[PDB]
Amino acid sequence: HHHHATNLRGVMAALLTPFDQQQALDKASLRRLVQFNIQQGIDGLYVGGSTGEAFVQSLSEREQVLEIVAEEAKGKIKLIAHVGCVSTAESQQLAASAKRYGFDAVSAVTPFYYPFSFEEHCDHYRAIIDSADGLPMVVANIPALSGVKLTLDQINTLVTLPGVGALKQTSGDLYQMEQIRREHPDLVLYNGYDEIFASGLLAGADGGIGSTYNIMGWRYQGIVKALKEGDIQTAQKLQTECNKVIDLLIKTGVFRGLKTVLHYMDVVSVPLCRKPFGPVDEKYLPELKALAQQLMQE
Amino acid sequence: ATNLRGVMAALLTPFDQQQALDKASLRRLVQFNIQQGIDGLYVGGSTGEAFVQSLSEREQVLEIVAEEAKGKIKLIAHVGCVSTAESQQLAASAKRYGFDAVSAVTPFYYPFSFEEHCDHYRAIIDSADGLPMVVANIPALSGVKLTLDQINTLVTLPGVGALKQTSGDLYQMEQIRREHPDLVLYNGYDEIFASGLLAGADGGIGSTYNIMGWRYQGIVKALKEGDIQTAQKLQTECNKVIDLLIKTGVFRGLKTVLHYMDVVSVPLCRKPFGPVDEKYLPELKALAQQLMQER
Amino acid sequence: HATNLRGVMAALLTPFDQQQALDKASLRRLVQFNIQQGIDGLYVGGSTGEAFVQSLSEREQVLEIVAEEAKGKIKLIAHVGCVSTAESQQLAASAKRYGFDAVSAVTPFYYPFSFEEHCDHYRAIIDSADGLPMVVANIPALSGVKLTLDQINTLVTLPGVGALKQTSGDLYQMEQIRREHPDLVLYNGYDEIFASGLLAGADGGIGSTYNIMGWRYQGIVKALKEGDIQTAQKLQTECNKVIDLLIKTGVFRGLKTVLHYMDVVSVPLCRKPFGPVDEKYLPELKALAQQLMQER
Amino acid sequence: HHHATNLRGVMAALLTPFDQQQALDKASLRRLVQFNIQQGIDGLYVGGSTGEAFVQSLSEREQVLEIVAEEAKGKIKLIAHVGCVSTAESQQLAASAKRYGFDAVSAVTPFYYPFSFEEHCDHYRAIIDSADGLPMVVANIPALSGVKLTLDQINTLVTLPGVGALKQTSGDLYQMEQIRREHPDLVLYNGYDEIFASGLLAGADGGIGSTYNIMGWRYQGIVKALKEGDIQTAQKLQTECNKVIDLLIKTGVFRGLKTVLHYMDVVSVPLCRKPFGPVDEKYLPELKALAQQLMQERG
Ligand SMILES: CC(=O)N[C@H](C=O)[C@@H](O)[C@H](O)[C@H](O)CO
Repeated sequence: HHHHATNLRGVMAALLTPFDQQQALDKASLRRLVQFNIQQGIDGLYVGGSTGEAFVQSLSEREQVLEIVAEEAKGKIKLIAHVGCVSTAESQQLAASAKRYGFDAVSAVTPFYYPFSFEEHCDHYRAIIDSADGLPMVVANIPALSGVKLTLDQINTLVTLPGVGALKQTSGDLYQMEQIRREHPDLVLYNGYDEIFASGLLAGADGGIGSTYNIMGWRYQGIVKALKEGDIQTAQKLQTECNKVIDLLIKTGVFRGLKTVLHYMDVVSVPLCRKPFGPVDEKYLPELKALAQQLMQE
Repeated sequence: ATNLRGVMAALLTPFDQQQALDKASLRRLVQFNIQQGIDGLYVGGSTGEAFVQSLSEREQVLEIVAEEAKGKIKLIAHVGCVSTAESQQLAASAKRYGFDAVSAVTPFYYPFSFEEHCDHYRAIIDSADGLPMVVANIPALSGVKLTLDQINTLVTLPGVGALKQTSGDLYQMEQIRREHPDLVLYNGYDEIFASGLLAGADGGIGSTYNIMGWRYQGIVKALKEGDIQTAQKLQTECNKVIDLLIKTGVFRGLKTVLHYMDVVSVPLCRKPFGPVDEKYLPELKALAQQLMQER
Repeated sequence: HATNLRGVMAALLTPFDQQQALDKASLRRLVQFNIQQGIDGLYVGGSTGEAFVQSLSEREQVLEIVAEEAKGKIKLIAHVGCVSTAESQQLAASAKRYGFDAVSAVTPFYYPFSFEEHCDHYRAIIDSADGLPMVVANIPALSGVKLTLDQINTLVTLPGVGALKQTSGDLYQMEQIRREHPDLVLYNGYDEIFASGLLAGADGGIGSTYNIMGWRYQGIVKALKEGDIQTAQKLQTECNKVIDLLIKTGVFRGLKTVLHYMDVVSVPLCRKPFGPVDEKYLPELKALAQQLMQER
Repeated sequence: HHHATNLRGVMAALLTPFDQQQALDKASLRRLVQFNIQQGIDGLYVGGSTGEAFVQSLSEREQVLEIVAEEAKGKIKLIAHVGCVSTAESQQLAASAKRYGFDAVSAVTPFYYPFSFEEHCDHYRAIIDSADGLPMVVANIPALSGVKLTLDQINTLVTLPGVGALKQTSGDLYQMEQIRREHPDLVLYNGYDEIFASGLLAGADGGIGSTYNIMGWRYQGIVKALKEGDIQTAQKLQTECNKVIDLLIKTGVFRGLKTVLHYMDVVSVPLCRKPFGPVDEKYLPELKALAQQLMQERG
């Protein structure tokens, strides 16, 4: 039974990490972006994730973000720390830091690059969980970036590791999504792919964690509500609108396209991702500007 | 191709004990499908085992289904072969037997360029002589890895009137619907039917519809009426069944269920497919019984 | 004692005509052309031979004709493989009637089959060939089937399997297979690695390009046996120079066009849905033919 | 590529040994370095995937670069693998190795996030800048990184200013030959040990590898075999190398090699960093034997 992490369910923005033209942490843009999310009406933030550019950061720089975010939002919203690295030891330290700063849960993407066994994946989550010292874990499953494809049985076994009470399921397999839900009726189950949120909710996901929620996170809230109320037509209406914007972001690069729109909304000073992520192309700037305006009026 | 919209059963081809066509079980299976209230039949598809059948065999199934159901339901003829000329031969015959549409899976095995693929479909469309084309995108089988730009061009070929989308990618499903608002769009994976309609499918084609096409019609109804709980419940019960069938092999597992339901005389597929494993038989009867209660 | 199937064996092309019917006259030529090249034998009606865009009957008339032109002069393997066991079984007995030396089959495709189902498919075709050695044909790029080494080891140990056509690029596996089966007849399937495939432990080859330059591939076998490495590397690199162009052209229609300017194949068409050769490639394929004729 | 000919040869992928608490076992690193020079290795590839880079901080990687300079400068060629995901991090590692006097720097194509090809080019370019004269060895490792380069993409990367070499860890020997035929003077390392001979036949003029840490001499033995034109010997060695690689694949390659390195008492603790677990129990018999076999035939 997963009633232990039931408080973690809902729509949660995957926190982008702001930087300057020196490629340093921009801490005033982080604060600005957190508060911006809080006032959109988000249920929480997922910090230092892929969307967070965690794998172009030092542990120190991840800790500094963790610390600021908690200072800004602890007790206002649910806060989840993505602590995952390839190394178990690196992931434990981050997991220790998140605890110190008063996060509500820790999370880790399956460790990547080297092909570790399933046994070696489970020991890893147990290690972080223990270092989390009371914080429940969100298993992050994002096969398209990690190259770790997990089966149902494997997943099943991970989300019943003691101390686990949630799954970031960034997978387009909406059959697997239903099986997870049918099998784990209590489990907090984060639809992971913004562009399928509605369908994912329908298949048994009870919220999400996504990149695009930083710039229109109320639209996703509307989807949850519209389907709890039997208004499929508005849920569809909202998903379509979300996906015209995801279409744009895909063309421009997702995280830096998001950053750019946050720049025009007066939230982020410098809309750059860390190298080797290049700059957005100037030809999308008119469409990212127009989008910044559409979304502020809404 | 407006009136092609709906829940269409991907018809299984029955075989006798010596692995020839079973004409009797077949006719039984078609009527059994009409009973359940299906909107139409996709004849001689992947589920149909067309790729372990001769052209004349595929034509024999085709003529016989039209005879059982023409007028009563919509009938789509999967005429797809690796060869353009073979494919054309089945298109010409669907025409003759009075079929409503033809369909075709992307030619497989040999890498064919997108240009050649496009040409494949224009030939078959001309040989189908006014019968609208159903494009079948079934990458898990064919290995053809089609994009949106590619799909967009296929579905907007003159003659093309519908897409069978056997893809799990419900972003692309929503994407296709938005570019082509008039397109007949068939969710192809039973096991996401509800989620697929939600993303923009307007009907479906499926193998498991042969044994519970009413549950799919129930998911179209419940969604239509804002009835969210019921659809999810109805999708869930389908997935408990597909769970099993995946353990048993979808095609022969369906066939057995229909064996226990009095429609199919011998529940075998064509070699290289093997028998259903005997440990599973009880649950397939259990499921036969339970589904026979239901309707 | 199937060790007499060892050799360089051209994956025969199946000529069609203007209207896509078989071109039996150009086919008989191509058989006799191949016999001139000093080829050890022919692999008939494989993937190179556009098997799967032909009817069983067309495939049967090709096999017959080859057996008319070549039986007892070279070796002859008949590719009889289909998705259907029963249809593959029609083709093997037919291959047995025409006096072929061997049958072959690619892993049945399109539908996934369990590995148990594959062995039975092989087991059954073997019964229908009635004593002809079976060449199991592993071609992942086209078939989509992904055999493991234990699964390959199991397949070559089935009663009646004499050989393996290993169209993989994985030459760790090529070596592993040799090590498990020192007397296995092991054909290299990718022509663009032939020499390196021999070094890993193939003892011959099967390939589409042997149709136009098989003697180079016999040049390579000799070279290696001579211990001459520069020659073996030059020949391989020369084959890869041609293969580079055949992939720009599309290899099968490329080969038919080289043979068409070698005035051997009457019309250079593969069956639809394949298209003809991009018009703007003709000068190269022309020169390469002139080139290759001057060479032989 | 002329400018880098001196980098041709058989280079061991240096492992990074750790003590019972997973720290840099500094004395063991020093021993392995000398063991490789005492094998007759042409050079050392340091801080790579076999070197367990991505379970280490920049600090620890710099320490290993630092120590290996001490042991190996002026004795054998030294290549530092400086690659990270973040460019700025790789650039730090690249200046370090220039400061320590390495002969060349190397980076595997940045991974996890899917970067466009321009973004890969710029990254080598900016890592090159920091290496300030040191040649760049581009490292193509699809199995691990998940980055699949087309032939033209490889051709563009190996002719970026300052690139002299390519670690081609890919069993596609057609491509190997195309790479050779397209750049006759490029230093082309065969990355997959299980196909060294065939790799060297297709156009590779050397190698970088993990198993070389326990049997380099066989791989050099293969080079000579093929220079002489004795395919019989080339084949025999390649076969023996693959019998061991067969075993290491079963055990875990990097942990396998660290375990044989224990039984030559070259390495103190044979562990890899978590989430690499320990080698299984049933495999310790074969590896001991293997160590003893490898010492006995060494002399
Ligand atoms: C066509 C194919 O998949 N394989 C052929 C037979 O093995 C090869 O010989 C290729 O035709 C040739 O090597 C080009 O890749």
